[PDB]
Amino acid sequence: ASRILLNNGAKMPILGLGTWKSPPGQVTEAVKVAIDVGYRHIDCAHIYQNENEVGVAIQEKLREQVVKREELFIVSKLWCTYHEKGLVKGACQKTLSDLKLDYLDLYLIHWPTGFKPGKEFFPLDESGNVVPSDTNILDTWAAMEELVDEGLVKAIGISNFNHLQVEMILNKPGLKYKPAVNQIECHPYLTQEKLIQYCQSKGIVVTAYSPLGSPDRPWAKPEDPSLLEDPRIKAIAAKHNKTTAQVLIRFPMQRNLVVIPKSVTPERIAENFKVFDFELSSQDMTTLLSYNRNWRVCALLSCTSHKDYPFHEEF
Ligand SMILES: NC(=O)c1ccc[n+]([C@@H]2O[C@H](COP(=O)([O-])OP(=O)(O)OC[C@H]3O[C@@H](n4cnc5c(N)ncnc54)[C@H](OP(=O)(O)O)[C@@H]3O)[C@@H](O)[C@H]2O)c1
Ligand SMILES: NC(=O)[C@@H]1C[C@]2(NC(=O)NC2=O)c2cc(F)ccc2O1
Repeated sequence: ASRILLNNGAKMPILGLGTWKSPPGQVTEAVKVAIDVGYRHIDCAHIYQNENEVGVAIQEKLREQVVKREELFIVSKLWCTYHEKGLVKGACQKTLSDLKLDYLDLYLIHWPTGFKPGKEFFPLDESGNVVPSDTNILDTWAAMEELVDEGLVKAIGISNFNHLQVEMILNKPGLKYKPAVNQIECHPYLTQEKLIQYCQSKGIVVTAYSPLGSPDRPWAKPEDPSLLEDPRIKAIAAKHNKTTAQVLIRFPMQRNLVVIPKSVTPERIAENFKVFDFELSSQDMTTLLSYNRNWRVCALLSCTSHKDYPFHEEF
C-alpha cells in the first residue's frame, strides 16, 4: 500500500522527497517533477534554507490542478533555536508562509536539543560549543500540541529522539497528543532495530532519513562506507533487476517505515519512485540488516555535550 496510518487518524505516504542540500535554484523543478511522477509527500525544514522554493513548486502544482491539497503530505521541522514556548508559533508560521500553505500535515521537533535563540542556527561559544537553551523538551512538546489545537498542523512528531526521550514524551504529565512520527537515520549500515521496535510498539511511525547514506553530506570522507557502491547490495539489486538505490528505498518500506530519499536529478526522482513493483525476500531483508555497523551520517557533532544530545545512549 502507498500510505501508512498515523495515530492521529491520517494517512501518510510511505515514500517522500527529501530536500536537505537541494539547491534553491534546483529544488522548485525537483519538487514539480516529483509531483508529476507521483510523489505526494515532501520532507522540508526551515534550516534547509529552501522552503520558499519548495513552496513555489507546491503552489504551481496545486494551481495547475495536478494535485489537490488533501492529496499532499507536507512535513517540516522546528529548528533547535525555536524551542522556547514563545517562538514555536512564529517558526511554524514562517514555514507555512514560505511553503504557501495554510497547514502542515506533520510538524516535527527537529532535534531534542534546544539552542539559544537568535539569527544563528548554531550559536557558538568561544571554543565552538553550541550554546544551549534551558527549555526542556516537554514544554516544547506542549507548544507543538498548541499548534494542532490552532489548526496550523494536522500531526506533530519528533526527530532524532532516542528511546528514553520518546519515553519522556509518552510519559509527559498531561500529555495531550502522542507523537505521530519519529524521523531517524536508518539504512543497512544503521539498521536501528531497537529504536524502531520501541517506536512501533507504541504506535509511532518511523521515518527513515538518509536512506541512501547521504553521499552529498558536506563532511563525506573517502574512507567512509558507501551503500550505493557496496557490492553486496549491488548484487541484491542485480538479482531483482533494480538499481541499488531502489533496493535501498524498498528496504525500509518493507519494515513498515516511511522513507524520504533526496534527489534534484529528474531521472533519479522518477527512478526512486518505481519501488512498488517488486519485493525483497525475508532473506534479502535479513541479509541487508546484517550489514549494520552503527555508522551515522548525522551525528550533530557540535552538540555532543548538550544535555539532550541523543546519541550517547545505545538507542
Ligand atoms: N531529521 C533530520 O535530522 C534529517 C537528517 C538528514 C536528512 N533528513 C531528510 O532526509 C532526506 C534524505 O537524506 P539525505 O539528503 O541525507 O540523503 P540520501 O537521500 O540518503 O542521499 C541523497 C544523495 O543521493 C543521491 N541520489 C538520489 N537518488 C539517487 C539514485 N537513484 N542513484 C544515485 N544517487 C542518488 C542524491 O543525488 P542528487 O540529488 O544529485 O540526484 C544525493 O547526493 C534529506 O534530504 C532530508 O529531507 C532529515
Ligand atoms: N550535523 C548534523 O547532524 C545535522 C544534520 C542536518 N541535516 C538535516 O536534514 N537535518 C539536520 O539537522 C543538518 C542540516 C543543515 F541544513 C545544517 C546542519 C545539519 O546538521
